[PDB]
Amino acid sequence: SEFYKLAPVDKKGQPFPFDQLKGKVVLIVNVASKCGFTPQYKELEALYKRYKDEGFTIIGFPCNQFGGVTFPIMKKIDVNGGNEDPVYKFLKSQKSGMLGLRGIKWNFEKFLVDKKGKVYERYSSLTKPSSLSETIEELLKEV
Repeated sequence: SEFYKLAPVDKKGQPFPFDQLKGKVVLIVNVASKCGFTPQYKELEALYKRYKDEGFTIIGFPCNQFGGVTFPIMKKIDVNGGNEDPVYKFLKSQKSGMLGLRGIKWNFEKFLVDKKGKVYERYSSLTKPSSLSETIEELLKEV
């Protein structure tokens, strides 16, 4: 899949190749570059702690376009516009509404990815990470 070809820059400025994500369920979340969103990070961390050893991870992308965790955090990117990161170009090509805006609307929009690397679904910023647990569980059980 094109998903495993992706290699965004990580927080330390080093390549983070998505091929290491093979056989894993992945939650991709754009994260707030500014402070004041503690409840959101707590819920994500809880999801990660709960499921990480089932073959699950969360890749958090800092972004400043909408103005304390242990899962992978990447270098700050644009999720929208002419400088949109290739990861977000790919994600939106797999999951966007048929009409209207394809772009990310606000902080903490979420994409859930297959164990085979196929994007399962895109969720809005308002849907709480905990609400995705059951969907994560059925993807983890994939044959």
